[PDB]
Amino acid sequence: RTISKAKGPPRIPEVYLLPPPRNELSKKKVSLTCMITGFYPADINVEWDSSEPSDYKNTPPVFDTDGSFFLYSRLKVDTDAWNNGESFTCSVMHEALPNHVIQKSISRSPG
Amino acid sequence: RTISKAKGPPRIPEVYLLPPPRNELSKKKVSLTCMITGFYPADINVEWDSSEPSDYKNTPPVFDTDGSFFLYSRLKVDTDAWNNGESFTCSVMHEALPNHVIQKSISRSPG
Repeated sequence: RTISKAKGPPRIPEVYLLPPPRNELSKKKVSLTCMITGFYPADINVEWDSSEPSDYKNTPPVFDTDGSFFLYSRLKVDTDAWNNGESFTCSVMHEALPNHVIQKSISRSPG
Repeated sequence: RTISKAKGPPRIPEVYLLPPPRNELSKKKVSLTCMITGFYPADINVEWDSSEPSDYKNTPPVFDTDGSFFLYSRLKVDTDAWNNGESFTCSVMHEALPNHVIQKSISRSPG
């Protein structure tokens, strides 16, 4: 269970952030993500933290023209229990040829 | 082809933004989204603008425990052709019971 490739499994070298911006709420609906994308071959996995509270679920490959691949994964807590509750992290390991990366944080928020 | 429901198709009333934050690049990989979520029944659609340049593709239902439903859709141009090129918009219409919404913009970016 292995191959090599085409257009390109292995090369498109980057990591992402999308933190609680300019958007007016009360504790309850708005959440954010981690994005890792333009990469074949057909498999890579995403974990965030290692533990899961309520909502950490994966946004499935979306591959773009040239796009070679697109992954997006998200996290929420729910609202009014942010600061210390999970001051938070995202991890990626995409085998097909190993790259194990970590990038973390947040700034702003529900305020 | 119609029903009513359960936990709740129709109620979870909000819209989203996630604009080019605190993340250092050169023109080429990092893009953002529109998020509309906690809503049954089994169908709603997303268009952004009405025209499509390169990459506007839909991130598929992800439904959370309570989650009643989650949709995410994205847009890119590619890089170094932002300002006027597409100063940009997101639209939602989710039938099952009609709600037609529009919210738009961006601020920061690749800088």
